[PDB]
Amino acid sequence: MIVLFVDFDYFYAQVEEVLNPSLKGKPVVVCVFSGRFEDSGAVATANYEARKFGVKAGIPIVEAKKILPNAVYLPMRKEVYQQVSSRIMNLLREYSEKIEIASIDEAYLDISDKVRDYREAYNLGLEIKNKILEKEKITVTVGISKNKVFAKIAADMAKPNGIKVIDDEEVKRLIRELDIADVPGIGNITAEKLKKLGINKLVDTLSIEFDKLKGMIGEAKAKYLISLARDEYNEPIRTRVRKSIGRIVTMKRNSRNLEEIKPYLFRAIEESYYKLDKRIPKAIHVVAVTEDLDIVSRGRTFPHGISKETAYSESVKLLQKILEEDERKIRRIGVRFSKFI
DNA sequence: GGGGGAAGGATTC
DNA sequence: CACGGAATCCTTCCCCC
Ligand SMILES: Nc1nc2c(ncn2[C@H]2C[C@H](O)[C@@H](COP(=O)(O)OP(=O)(O)OP(=O)(O)O)O2)c(=O)[nH]1
Ligand SMILES: [Ca+2]
Ligand SMILES: [Ca+2]
Ligand SMILES: [Ca+2]
Repeated sequence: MIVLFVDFDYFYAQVEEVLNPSLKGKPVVVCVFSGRFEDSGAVATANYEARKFGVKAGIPIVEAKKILPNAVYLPMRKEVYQQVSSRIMNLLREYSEKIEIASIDEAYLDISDKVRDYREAYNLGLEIKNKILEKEKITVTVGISKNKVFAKIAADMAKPNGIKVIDDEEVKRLIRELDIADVPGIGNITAEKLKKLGINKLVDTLSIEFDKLKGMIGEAKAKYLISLARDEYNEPIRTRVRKSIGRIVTMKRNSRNLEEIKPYLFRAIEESYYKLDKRIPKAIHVVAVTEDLDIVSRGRTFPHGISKETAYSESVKLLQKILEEDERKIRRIGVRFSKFI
């Protein structure tokens, strides 16, 4: 099977440039301001001219200002990036019908019935890249291989604005050279666990007894690594469906006062419903980020849909259940709706 | 012994 | 000093055949 993976370069920042080309060349950082003070918040992402100095997704906006005081700092405009993404995805949907939109800027295309041998795939790659650069003026990186995982790894090795192919032979070389940490799905928590098992390469997962790999990282992940090691990973590409909609917000100050948190929670609910489109959820979860960046949630499933009146009422009850079972102060509050009809 | 929810936590991207 | 949207997986409790 031949899988082509696409991943837009420094997406949010690159969109901000396209919309104001006068930004190209200068350091661009897209921020999410929490409003706890002037520049409280984090970096959603930044362009290469900024990333080369350490400014990247996840760090505090303040840290970023210490490093690049003169960089251009723009507030994150999610709705806009979302549309630019949709237009591109619609464009990809014309090079293949079997498409899986993994994230706001990732997509896997199954082009097995559109080509043969990696030569035409590469060409189909430059075709897509050129097309996207023409109609939306966005640069993307392409990855091509036998399955979704290897297609993604390929892209990573080819960024930025690149394209690469990992053939059935190149793959065999990766199973022994690739750090188990650079495999998708293996974050820091899992990378260290596999380290204590003497698993530094994908192939090394074949040495341990399955029963103790499972004991360390769970069955799912275990069978996952083993499959990629035996070159037996072959997950189908397919339309993924939104199964959850929600909204979280940060409060000016950490609180425990129910009447103090409510207005925030109610704002989360109001946006969540507008976002719901016209979907009827039967489950609702209240999510709170406590004072020490720890997450705690409480929810309920109903035998019928949830009107907005019911969401309001139940959310307050669920928040109360949280303050009563956790002594910590609340920093962030939000709601999540699921189990749509 | 075991299926399927539901709930709350844990990780990853 | 650190935001957010959402998917998947895990352990536990449960009701009960
Ligand atoms: N709000 C928020 N957005 C994030 C975060 N991490 C990534 N994103 C955004 C950044 C991009 O706009 C989009 C895709 O992220 P990627 O990991 O693919 O990196 P990016 O697109 O920045 O460029 P790259 O792949 O490194 O060339 O998702 C995050 O921590 N918070
Ligand atoms: Ca990207
Ligand atoms: Ca991406
Ligand atoms: Ca990693």
